[PDB]
Amino acid sequence: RMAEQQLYIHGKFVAATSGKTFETINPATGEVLATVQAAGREDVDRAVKSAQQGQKVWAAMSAMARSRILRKAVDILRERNDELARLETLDTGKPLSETAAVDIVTGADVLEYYAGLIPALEGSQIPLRDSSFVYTRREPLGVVAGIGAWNYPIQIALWKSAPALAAGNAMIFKPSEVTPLTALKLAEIYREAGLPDGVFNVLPGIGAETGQYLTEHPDIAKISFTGGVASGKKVMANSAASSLKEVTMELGGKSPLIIAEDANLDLAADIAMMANFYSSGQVCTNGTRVFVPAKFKAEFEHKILERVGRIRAGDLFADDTNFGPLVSFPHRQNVLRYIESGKSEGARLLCGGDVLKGEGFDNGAWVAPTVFTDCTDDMTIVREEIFGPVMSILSYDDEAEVIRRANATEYGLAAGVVTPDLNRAHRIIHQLEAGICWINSWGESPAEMPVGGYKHSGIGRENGVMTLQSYTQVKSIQVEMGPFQSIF
Amino acid sequence: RMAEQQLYIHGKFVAATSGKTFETINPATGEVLATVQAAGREDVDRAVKSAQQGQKVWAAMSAMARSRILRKAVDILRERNDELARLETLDTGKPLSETAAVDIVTGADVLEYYAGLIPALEGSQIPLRDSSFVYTRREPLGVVAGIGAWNYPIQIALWKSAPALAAGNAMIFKPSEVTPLTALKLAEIYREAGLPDGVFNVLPGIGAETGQYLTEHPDIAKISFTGGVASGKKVMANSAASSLKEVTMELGGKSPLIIAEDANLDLAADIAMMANFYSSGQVCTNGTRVFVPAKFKAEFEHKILERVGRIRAGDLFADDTNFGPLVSFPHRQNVLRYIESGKSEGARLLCGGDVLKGEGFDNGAWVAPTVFTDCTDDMTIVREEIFGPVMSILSYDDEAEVIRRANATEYGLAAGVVTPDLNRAHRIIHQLEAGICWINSWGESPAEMPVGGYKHSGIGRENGVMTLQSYTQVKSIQVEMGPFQSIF
Amino acid sequence: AEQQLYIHGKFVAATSGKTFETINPATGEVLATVQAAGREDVDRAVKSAQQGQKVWAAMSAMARSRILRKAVDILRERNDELARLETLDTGKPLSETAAVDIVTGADVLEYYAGLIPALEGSQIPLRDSSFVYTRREPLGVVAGIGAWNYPIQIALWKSAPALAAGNAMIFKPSEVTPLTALKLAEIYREAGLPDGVFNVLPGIGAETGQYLTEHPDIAKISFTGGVASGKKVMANSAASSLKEVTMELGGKSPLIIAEDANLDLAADIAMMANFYSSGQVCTNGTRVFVPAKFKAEFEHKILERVGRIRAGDLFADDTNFGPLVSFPHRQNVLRYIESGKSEGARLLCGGDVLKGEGFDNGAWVAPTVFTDCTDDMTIVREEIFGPVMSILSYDDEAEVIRRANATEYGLAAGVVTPDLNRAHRIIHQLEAGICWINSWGESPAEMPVGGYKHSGIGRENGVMTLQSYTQVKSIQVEMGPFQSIF
Amino acid sequence: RMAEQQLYIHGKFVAATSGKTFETINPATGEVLATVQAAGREDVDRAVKSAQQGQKVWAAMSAMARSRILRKAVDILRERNDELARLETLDTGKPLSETAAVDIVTGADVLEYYAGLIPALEGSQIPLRDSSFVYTRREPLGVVAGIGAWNYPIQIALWKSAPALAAGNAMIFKPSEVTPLTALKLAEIYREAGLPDGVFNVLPGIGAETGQYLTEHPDIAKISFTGGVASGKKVMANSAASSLKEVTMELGGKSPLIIAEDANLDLAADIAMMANFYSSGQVCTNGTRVFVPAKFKAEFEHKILERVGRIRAGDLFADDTNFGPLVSFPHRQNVLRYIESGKSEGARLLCGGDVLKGEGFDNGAWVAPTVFTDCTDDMTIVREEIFGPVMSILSYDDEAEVIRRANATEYGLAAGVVTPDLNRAHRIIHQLEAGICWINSWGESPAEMPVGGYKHSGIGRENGVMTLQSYTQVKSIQVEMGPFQSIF
Ligand SMILES: NC(=O)c1ccc[n+]([C@@H]2O[C@H](COP(=O)([O-])OP(=O)(O)OC[C@H]3O[C@@H](n4cnc5c(N)ncnc54)[C@H](OP(=O)(O)O)[C@@H]3O)[C@@H](O)[C@H]2O)c1
Ligand SMILES: NC(=O)c1ccc[n+]([C@@H]2O[C@H](COP(=O)([O-])OP(=O)(O)OC[C@H]3O[C@@H](n4cnc5c(N)ncnc54)[C@H](OP(=O)(O)O)[C@@H]3O)[C@@H](O)[C@H]2O)c1
Ligand code: NA
Ligand code: NA
Repeated sequence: RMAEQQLYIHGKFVAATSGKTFETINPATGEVLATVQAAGREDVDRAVKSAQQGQKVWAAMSAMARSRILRKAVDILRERNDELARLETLDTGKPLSETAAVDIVTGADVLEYYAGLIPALEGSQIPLRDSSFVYTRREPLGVVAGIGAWNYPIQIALWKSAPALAAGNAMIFKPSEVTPLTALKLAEIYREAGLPDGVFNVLPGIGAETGQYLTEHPDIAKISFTGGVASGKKVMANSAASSLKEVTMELGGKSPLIIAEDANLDLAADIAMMANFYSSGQVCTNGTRVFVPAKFKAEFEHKILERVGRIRAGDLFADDTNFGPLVSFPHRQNVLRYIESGKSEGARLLCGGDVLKGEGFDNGAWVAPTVFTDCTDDMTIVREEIFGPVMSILSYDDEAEVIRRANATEYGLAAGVVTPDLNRAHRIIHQLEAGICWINSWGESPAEMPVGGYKHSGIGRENGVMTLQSYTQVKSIQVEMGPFQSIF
Repeated sequence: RMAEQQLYIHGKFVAATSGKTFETINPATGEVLATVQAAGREDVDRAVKSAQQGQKVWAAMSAMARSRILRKAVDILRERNDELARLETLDTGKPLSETAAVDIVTGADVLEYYAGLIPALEGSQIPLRDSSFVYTRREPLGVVAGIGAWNYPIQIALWKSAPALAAGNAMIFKPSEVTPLTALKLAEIYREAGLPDGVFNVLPGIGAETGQYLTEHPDIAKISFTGGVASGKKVMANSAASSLKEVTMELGGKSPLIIAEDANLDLAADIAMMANFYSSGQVCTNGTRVFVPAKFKAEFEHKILERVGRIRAGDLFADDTNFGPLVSFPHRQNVLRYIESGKSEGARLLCGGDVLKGEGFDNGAWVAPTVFTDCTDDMTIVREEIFGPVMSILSYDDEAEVIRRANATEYGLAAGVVTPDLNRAHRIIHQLEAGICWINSWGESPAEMPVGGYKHSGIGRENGVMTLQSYTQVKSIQVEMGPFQSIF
Repeated sequence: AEQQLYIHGKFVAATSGKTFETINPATGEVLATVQAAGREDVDRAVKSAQQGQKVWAAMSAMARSRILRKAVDILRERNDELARLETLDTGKPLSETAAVDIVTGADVLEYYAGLIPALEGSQIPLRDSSFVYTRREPLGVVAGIGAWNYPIQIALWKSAPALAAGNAMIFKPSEVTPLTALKLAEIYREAGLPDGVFNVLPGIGAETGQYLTEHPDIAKISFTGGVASGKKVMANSAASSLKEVTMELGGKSPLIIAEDANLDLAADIAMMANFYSSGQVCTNGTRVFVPAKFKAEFEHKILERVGRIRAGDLFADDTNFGPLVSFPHRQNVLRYIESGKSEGARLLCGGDVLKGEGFDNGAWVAPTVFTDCTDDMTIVREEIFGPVMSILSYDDEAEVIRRANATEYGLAAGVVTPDLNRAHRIIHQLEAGICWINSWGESPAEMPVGGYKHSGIGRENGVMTLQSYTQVKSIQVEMGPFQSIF
Repeated sequence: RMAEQQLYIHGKFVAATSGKTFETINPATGEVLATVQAAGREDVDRAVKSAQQGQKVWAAMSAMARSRILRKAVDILRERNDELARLETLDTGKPLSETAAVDIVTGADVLEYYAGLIPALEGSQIPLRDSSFVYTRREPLGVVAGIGAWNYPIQIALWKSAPALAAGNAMIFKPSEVTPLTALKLAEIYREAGLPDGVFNVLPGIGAETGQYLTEHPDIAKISFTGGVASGKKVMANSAASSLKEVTMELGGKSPLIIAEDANLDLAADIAMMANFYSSGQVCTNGTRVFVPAKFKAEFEHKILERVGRIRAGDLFADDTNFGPLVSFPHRQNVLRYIESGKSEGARLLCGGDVLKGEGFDNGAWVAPTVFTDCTDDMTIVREEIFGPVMSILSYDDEAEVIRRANATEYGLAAGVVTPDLNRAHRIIHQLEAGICWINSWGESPAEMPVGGYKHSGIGRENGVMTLQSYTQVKSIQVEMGPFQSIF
């Protein structure tokens, strides 16, 4: 075990006053990684009062002073990339080959990006007439809250905290109870970089208690949430009933990958693989509906199976391991229920469909890489997000058909097309109802690129210049230099 | 008495299938203006299918073709200004001296503004490397819904529909049951201007039925709401619980007007009057907490009393009338309950405080212009929005005190300061927690100026370039021209 | 009667005592005698512009927007009348002038009218006690100098952003094509533009154009024309009074036909890239690079399409090819055609004046195509500004990029290919400001256009050009106590 | 005396091939600081070919890779601040109290600012119709040239090279022959930070030879020039005659300082001192026309005299020295001719008017702090930039007059007003024809704030986001996905 994990409030670790704890499990072994204290209602109020004090100090600094502090945190994150990745691997089950290459690297990339943009955050000036003009300030919201998910814990903490801090706010962050550990490390790193006390506080806890207290607190101006649709609805509802808050939500999806009639099938299979089996399928943007032309289906299926042969499950710290267990045993039970529904509805199982067995697997939350084919639009595994390593392959005949079927979903997060044809690529992409679209690739999410969902996949965006601005609020100021006229 | 008012769906009036109606009255006389049909659940669904069909036509046109149609609607609104003002006066009770100068004029100003901006709505292009780049599209949300309030019915309809339509969306608009008539005229005007059938549908009805159906419909992408906090919470809950929707809300406030120690008291009194008694106090941005230095309070009160004597209640179509009844008898009752709480909590009644009586008043929802003084921060009339003609005068001593008291509220809509001093004006305004700030004036809301609330006074903004962008959704598109690498 | 100057909302006699003649290039007859603005006329126009600019800038943004939109409405109403005049003055067929010249000029005015209210400064917080805000102020009086190939379009593309940004503009049309600019000045006044905000000074470049470039109270010059005159303008502006200068100077733009291109599509693009306005378009794709394996078939497709060109009565619905703008310009184009023959280019079609009844009296040059061209030929290196296409064989993609870029010009370029990677990959490597994929010639009001290298300075159209007609004033408000070290 | 200084081309010092040298003088002693090689026509061509090669390497890197390299150069500049400040003091005569606090600090501030903005440099995307769209790229110009002035040598070098490099260009920089030394140090620092060889080359030389060779070279795409009007005309002419190049110029001015009738005269005097005698009056933005109300003129003069009496001329490396000699003895001769013209034209000499004398001054190019009063608008010292420590005080009666007289100049660089009144401050500033305006202050030039001249004081701007964009050129790209129609 690790030492008991405490709350992080005002630049130090502190015990919760709730009397409550929870355990985070190592999904490779089933053993308790750490006992973690859960923030109660009083702890949340302490954190808000801490955040209000730190935010004022932070906002009073110059823009470049803030930039330098966030840049110092970047420098530390680069220095400690491997240490943090190992902790993320223990907490999440994702292979070290992923966490050491992606999770901290791309989280720190977004922090570095926003650090450089702070001096460029500007309001406007609007002349009305010789005797009057308007100017605007992009002011901090104040205290904002982030609620993270368990698939990319520190990356999510960085993608929410970076624009929030760069915009002059304090953020209170609640990591998922499944994966609370790296967020506490991030808090220490920020303070070491010189972040003022209270500007980034971390409250581990359960969604139903700590998360609810955050969403209900009257002095929190904005909630940013990553997770599933079901929890998103609770968060949105509670934020409205209790105290009005701006809200950002990234909620996953059922993203379609469209393989065109002129696609190279090796390229198409490589993209489909990376869109389904990275992080053991636990990625919001995964292309879990793979639409393949009927004329290519059989050959595509054989290419996918060949690549499934390249998946290497094993020791998560071994260099050649590229597939992990799922994040938790309850999550695995849910994925197995989806797989069983696929079988009972007649989807054709090409590989996988069961847990992994044997030495080194019996005690971990492993699900084999699973591919179904001959899938149809009404199947449960086609309609619902599984968030495991389960690819659904669907045949199609014509371009208008596949666009309709790709869009006939309540989800809207990502989409992609594989085609060498100029007109086909742009023409199809422009008709797809998704916020993140990839042409002849999958998964790259540059700091510069706004990402978020259409329809039930989200509200608002993350990354890009617009997200820095979305963590400010506009104040419009009219200077009236002429004589004021009253009609009374 | 007008003919029975029908729903407006797909470029024509159509009967509701709900079997339900309501009546709108003239609040100055109690006479029934019209029987109005109320949209049922099936009517809403028909309106959404109409909007989906029209939106596709509208979005496929060129940007300048859309601009020209909205400009033609501006032209018609200018020509019919006085006619529409008369109807608005009948429906709302606001004096014709206001409705003919403000309501349609500023609503049409915003439509005119956005009409010219359609061709400037652009995405971005982000170079990643020689072999890859990103571009973004600002795509229409699709079908959006607007929910109006009764204090500025046609202006609210124009401020919501103008950016929504200019961004390429269709809007379904539900006016308040208290004041449904001008929204129906607006629907006819848009069709006359060449707006494609279905792009602006109008569904009169009750909030508890028609409004809820709109917030719950799965194919509406965004709700924009103007009204009170209680109804906003209901709207937010239903919009999230049913189908995730973007949400904008303007919810009123308790805005402070700060008279500085160096202010001219004639200017201060004129601003305070215009900040409290325009539209009979039924304005979201009204400066209903008037902070006056103790050394000036008695003279300030005398100047307010002089100006209150100039308030001219009477025939709403007479040019010199500058004060009307409240919009409804239920609303006047709420204002009267607040007046009674002010008296019972020890506030000093400076003037007013009762219903108006006599010929021309007995049948209308008239309340005398009312001023309380000797107020303290804990009184109900100081803490809560009244939305009638009730000014609360508070004394203060020093600048730090007045800033703290001005900000000690859950609301955040507007604020203002009266001072000739350069440093004092900008220094105080920058510390106030409000989205709309006026220096040496009150009430002007240019089309260019984003307006909306901090804290519990709202979510999002209206007007300005940013609100056009807020009625689009960003699609990010990565073009990968290099070879894609899979780790499988 | 002589056509007069337009100063302060009325036609007024020049004080120069000087005139020139504009010719109808289809007949050689004098279309009109036009007065030429002298140095005193320029000074009068500047004082008029200074007075009108102050009125115009004091109006609200939306008031300015409405006035420019009224001018758009008048241009739409008078489209056909103005097009007939442009045809008389320029020789371009009415099928062109009535479809493009006023239509696209008015498109740009309409665009900027709607963008005026969006012209905003910025606000920068420095610290609690100080902030900066900026204003985008008008330059004041600006000058535009037009060319003869698109006279009223050029007047509108220059005046629209200048006026929308709150400036007055003094506009000098080319002496070859002065008439439509004078009609535009009347239309602006009719729309409610304040007197002096748009003045028109016909004259010669060597006199009126020089006087404008030298005047001390003109804040900016925007110039369209040739490189030779562009240097003269730049030289005179430097000697006299510091001014911002924007320039669009033509080019030798390459059209790259890829190995996977459909040759009917490529030939159609090549035709529109070379023979619209009788080849008198700055952005024309006059170096057509064709894969060697496609060359013979492409040449046949070009020969078929060139043979179908309908030269004739400029007001006839089916005419799609006109004479050149002037007889001196025709002589210059014929010298280039002769250099192509004498330097060993193979003449595929055309190469001479058109002859016979209906052509003998006009400045006609046949649509002309050379092939077997090489990069050292004069017709390949120098802008001809007539209907002269140069077809060049190439073997490899890297080769054609080198050759496309091996020019001092940089105005436009294009590629014909159905391949996603090829289209973007090639375009990103071309050194040109205006790039077309599987098309040619469309110039949306939203799209900034201008040249790399010797093809220009600055841009026209797009939001950025509205801003380029303002100057930034930065204003710091210091609310804290100022510290002096003395 | 230092070693002979070489050219800096392609990441190393290299001998000039011109066979020519020049000397830079220490203006405090008259001694030769160094012999410096002068770049010839062949040396410029070699530097251009070096720059073309390095620029391609630099532009091919990621935006953030470039950001990190420029940030490393910032880090080195901070560490070497005192070393560089001392060299600048020796070369320019400016007190170390200035060079160690302002010159490198604000030069590095601008580099740090642009380093963070590189990832935010974006093109646009414009939808035309379903079958066609436009996108733009902001491409590097290629090789650009900067020509520096002698009053702020390393700051000018940083203010030009920072946006040029951040936009992806290589820059060839020619420092003034009076002050060539710190630009050579900067070149070494860029290489140490990882700037690719050739991206920043430095060519000392004479304006008439090296500068002209740069302005004439056919493969240089843009010239950025700081200096006087006379040389700016030479640069403009030669740049046009040779090869069309974008040219940016900052050319000094005769900037007005307007003291309002309600101004505190101690504040006004302090502002006037800082606007005239910093860097011994050798500042482009100096407020050398000080407009004072007639009723306050005598008292203002008495306040200026006391403050002039506190000026501490002496050892330039002593902490309490705040006034230095002029940059050169030829420049002093020109300033003394202006002073004599003031005397002969009837201006009243309030103080100074001569060189400083005595031990420690006889060998330096010192001019006493000089104030003229009773000045008139036709006087030479009022109309022409002196670039020495010479203040002209002009009386005025009313606001409309002083605005007219402030604007009655061919120059337009800066301006300021001193007033506590809100309306007066904004009203006056909005009417002044200058690009840089200060209210109740003088001299601060934040990296965020675009700076440059109206009228004869310059073309284009420096600093601010816009200057980064001005070092790119726009490429517009239309994608036509529909069938192209030819009319032939
Ligand atoms: N970029 C383009 O779209 C464009 C347009 C036309 C021509 N060109 C090229 O230019 C070549 C020469 O044609 P051109 O000589 O008729 O055109 P040009 O001289 O470049 O005409 C451009 C404009 O500059 C004016 N101008 C001439 N000398 C001037 C001076 N010293 N100061 C100020 N303004 C001056 C001209 O006045 P006047 O015409 O009254 O003398 C005209 O208004 C053509 O063969 C073609 O290659 C390019
Ligand atoms: N705007 C400012 O901040 C500033 C700065 C300094 C001076 N000035 C003004 O300029 C006046 C004259 O001083 P100055 O003559 O020493 O300054 P200057 O000539 O304007 O110096 C500016 C720069 O231009 C270079 N230069 C000169 N002639 C050139 C040419 N033909 N082509 C290219 N580059 C050329 C100079 O090189 P060399 O020095 O090697 O000859 C120097 O690097 C001063 O009295 C003052 O009013 C203004
Ligand atoms: Na865990
Ligand atoms: Na003519």
